[PDB]
Amino acid sequence: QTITSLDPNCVIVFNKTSSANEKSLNVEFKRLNIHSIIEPGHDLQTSYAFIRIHQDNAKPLFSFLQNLDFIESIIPYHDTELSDDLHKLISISKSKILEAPKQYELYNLSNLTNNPKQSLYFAFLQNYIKWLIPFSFFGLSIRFLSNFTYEFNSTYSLFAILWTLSFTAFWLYKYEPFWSDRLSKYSSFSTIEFLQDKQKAQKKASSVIMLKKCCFIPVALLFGAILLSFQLYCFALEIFIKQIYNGPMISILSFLPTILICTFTPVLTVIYNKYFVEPMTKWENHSSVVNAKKSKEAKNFVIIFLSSYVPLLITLFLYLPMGHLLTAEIRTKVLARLPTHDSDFIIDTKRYEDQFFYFIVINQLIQFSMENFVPSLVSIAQQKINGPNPNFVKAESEIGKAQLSSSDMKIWSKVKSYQTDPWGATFDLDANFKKLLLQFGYLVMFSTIWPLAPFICLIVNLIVYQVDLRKAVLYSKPEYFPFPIYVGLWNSVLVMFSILGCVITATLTYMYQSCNIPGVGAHNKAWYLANPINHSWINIVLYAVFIEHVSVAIFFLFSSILKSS
Amino acid sequence: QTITSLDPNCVIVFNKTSSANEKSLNVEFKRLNIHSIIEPGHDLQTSYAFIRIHQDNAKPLFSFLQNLDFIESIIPYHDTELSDDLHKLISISKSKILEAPKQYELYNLSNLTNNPKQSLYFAFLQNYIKWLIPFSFFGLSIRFLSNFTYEFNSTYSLFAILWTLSFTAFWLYKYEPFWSDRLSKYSSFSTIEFLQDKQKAQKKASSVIMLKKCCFIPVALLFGAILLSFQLYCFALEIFIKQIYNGPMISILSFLPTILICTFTPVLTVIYNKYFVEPMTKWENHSSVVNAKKSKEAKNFVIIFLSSYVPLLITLFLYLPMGHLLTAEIRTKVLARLPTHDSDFIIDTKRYEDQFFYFIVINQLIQFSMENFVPSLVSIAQQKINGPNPNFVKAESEIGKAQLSSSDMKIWSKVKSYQTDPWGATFDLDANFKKLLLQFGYLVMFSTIWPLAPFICLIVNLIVYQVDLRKAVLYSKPEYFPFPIYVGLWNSVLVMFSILGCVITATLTYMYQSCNIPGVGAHNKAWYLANPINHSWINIVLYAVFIEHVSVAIFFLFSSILKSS
Repeated sequence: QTITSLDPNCVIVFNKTSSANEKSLNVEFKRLNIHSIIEPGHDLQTSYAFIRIHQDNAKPLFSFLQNLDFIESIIPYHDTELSDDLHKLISISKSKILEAPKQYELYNLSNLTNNPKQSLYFAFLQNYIKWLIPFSFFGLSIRFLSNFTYEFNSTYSLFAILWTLSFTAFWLYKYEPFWSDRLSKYSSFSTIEFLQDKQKAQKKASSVIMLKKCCFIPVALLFGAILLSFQLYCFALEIFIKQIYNGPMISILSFLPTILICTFTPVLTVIYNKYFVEPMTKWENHSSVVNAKKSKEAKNFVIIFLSSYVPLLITLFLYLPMGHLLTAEIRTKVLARLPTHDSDFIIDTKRYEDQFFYFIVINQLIQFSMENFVPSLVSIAQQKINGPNPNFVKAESEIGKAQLSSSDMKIWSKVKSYQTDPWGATFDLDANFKKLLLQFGYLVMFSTIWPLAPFICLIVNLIVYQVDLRKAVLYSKPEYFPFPIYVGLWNSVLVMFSILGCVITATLTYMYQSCNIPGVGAHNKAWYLANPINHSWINIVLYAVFIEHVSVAIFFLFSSILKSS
Repeated sequence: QTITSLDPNCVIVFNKTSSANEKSLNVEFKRLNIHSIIEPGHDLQTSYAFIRIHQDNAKPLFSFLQNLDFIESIIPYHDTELSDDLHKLISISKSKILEAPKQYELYNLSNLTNNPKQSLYFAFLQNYIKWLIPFSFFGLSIRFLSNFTYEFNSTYSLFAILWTLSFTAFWLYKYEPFWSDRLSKYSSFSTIEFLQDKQKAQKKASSVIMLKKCCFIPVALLFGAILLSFQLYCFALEIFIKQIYNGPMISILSFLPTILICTFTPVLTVIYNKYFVEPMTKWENHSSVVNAKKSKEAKNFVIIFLSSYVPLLITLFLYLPMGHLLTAEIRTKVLARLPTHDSDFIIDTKRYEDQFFYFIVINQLIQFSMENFVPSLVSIAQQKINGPNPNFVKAESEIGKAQLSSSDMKIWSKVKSYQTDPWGATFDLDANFKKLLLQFGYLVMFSTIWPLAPFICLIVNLIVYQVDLRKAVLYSKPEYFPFPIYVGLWNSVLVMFSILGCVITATLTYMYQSCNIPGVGAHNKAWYLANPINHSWINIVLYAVFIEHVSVAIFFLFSSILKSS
């Protein structure tokens, strides 16, 4: 028999190290009625079991596999008809790329793959694009019709606040409940949950778990304080180098704070996870691995939020508002006798523009490249440095021994890519949702600086939707079966981002629409010696609090109206 | 047959105006197998129908009664055994009045009456008393062990904030769900819902209803502004009369602002309800009368909240903090040439003490008398002015014609009291919950002025629990049946009261613990010419906002911990 004729619907990758037990025969005698082909795997000590299970012999086989407890993973392989349907769906998606994705395509994808995670993520992405289209058109109208007075526009800020609140409420109470109900209709067997949640006694005292989660709040506060302190130090060093330094090579030295922060953040994150996040999440004793992963994501988002949004917050709330104070004798009050300018300290009136352009254009491309091209380049470099870098080889020898045909080799290579290739890993809902929410946070907090940010985000999200759909449908390891075999944190992050973005947008429009900085917002030769903002810090803070309360009330009203429907 | 031997389980009071329709005769023919005795009622055109229904002929009889649509009300009368059990329960409650009520008594009461409303209210009252006991003991310890400086104690304020948050979270997520589950277990047929929710087509577009509710927010804001403006005017007039007036009879005139406010508030409420609350609640087109009543209560609580808490808020945030401004030339800047003092304006350093004592002691007794003794005195006075005030006469004619025995007269009088007497009306969950929540608001916002307030509230609540239990079990009109025949707003009010009380307690301790007013809080001959508070208004407002956020976070943590359990 050949693998192509068998047309496997499932692949069992298991270790054959225990040749004394001879796992292969135990695996064969279990499948007394369903035919299978077992071939050596990518590793020396692993083998693939290509099987043709159906609705009938699914539950007993999977119960035996769970009892066997030496199976690495179970892959619900896509049959020929399913692969052809998915390829047709991908080709249809490729056509009309400029047009917004249609939700009937989402229905078809959810019907075919039966994957609640992928369908939920792509539903969020489709809703995001559909809502970004009018936002992009309004941003273009504000940018070009209003001409020079496009920064910190009151009209744009009101539209942005209303759009943020309505989009968040609509997703939370109109579209996400729809998709959760439709995907719980399937609620099909998930192989990743199996062989990871066995002997689920549970009774883990959910109250004690919640109490243990609260015990991490001091640790999160401490590490956030350390990171924020180092970010402030790096910002101060950058300002010192660029403005009040008189060195020969200030152009080269201006990259030093960037290197320092981009080196300190990974090391701090490594220490954070190794010594606090992992041990304390273990101590929480979560019943399920999904809950433990959610807890780790919640703990780790404190660092990601600060690393993402602290620079712009610093620029817009500490640097520009308080830059005239550094002009005074504070500089001379603050040891190596480096050459420093003795003239007045003038703030960079275009610092926020450049920073937001980087964080909304260049950073998006950088993250896209890191998540798409970087793993493949790393794998290619590893193979170039050492041909058989893991020294397992076994591939050409397996081809010679098995005499596999072209289609057999294609299926074997697909399974090997599932097991080893980074792009073949299981679809990660958390990572994609995190990246989308970071882009959303940038857009809803700082887009009043540049009304074209929604348009950039729309184009980026169209391309990202196409690429992610291709990857999840064609390369990602399948997780769900067509037949039964017997968001959470990011919603809270979205709500917090919406409230914070409304607050920050309104406050930034308040301070900077009619400020004294030339060329900032709407329309003295010594403007930099006085307060650039025409409102006292008391007014700014009170206005921020008032806008926070107003936004919370409006979101509550929207949530009530949509929940009633 | 006699009514005593029949031992009625329910009473049907219906109009006999349509003698041509002979409502008595068809009401009789429906009850072909269940024996009944029909006697003329309290009115000339009403009659009582004493029946002995059971679980068998319950649904058909009630469906026929609903189709009849000329029945005034159906009273699930208490039989002799149920009445004796309720009397035994009341007598047991009377014993050990000093001890806190036991929850097994609540279980027995809910088993007997099968009334979810009464059981829910009495569960809230019992939990309130049980939580008030440690609060009262701590308040006594602060009052006596610390001796002086018991006002605005930091220890007492911290305990009060923690107690408020924990009590609210515990009720919302531990005790109320428990009682809601127990009372939905019965979920027995309610006669008040019947003959009021007939032809329930519903499909009333809940979203449109929620939108119409939001349309009242401008009206509530406008009427709250009018009431607050008149309260400020009355407070200013009272301050003018008491302090900066030199009339012969200032003792008499000091009651003028009280009369003005106590006259304006009822008239404003009457106009409010007649022209805005009632028409707009009708326009909301609620499917059920319960929802309409809840909407009316929500609209009317805006006036009640202001009328209850504005005076103390004025005293503690406008009068004492800003009293040194009045003694300036503002008084001479502000037309009848009345005799006014030209000396310095000194704030009443004991105004808040007297006001809180009134609102926590005298006002409680006044409200108790209004809700218990006033209706009976009004009825007695009405009967004294006119013996037959409605010119009944026909009750005596019924007594003479029927020749009812002693027990028959007792049952007939009980039904008449149900229909006419104010204390015989159906148990009003809304009114009792509103009074309890008003007392709770006083206690959790202003008890830092007097740590003995929890003890006063505990004694008042013990007496109120006894009186309310006696009234609801012995005098109130029954609403629920023993057999099946086929909180909401106040939770939000409780949460808002808890958050506001935490904010106000912390802020009051912040301002007044170390103020310059002599004899206020912990320890100059011209102190009244300077700022009594040692913190600027900016600090006070920022501290209030910070405490609000901290309290919201703590309540969210408590709610999560209790919801997990």
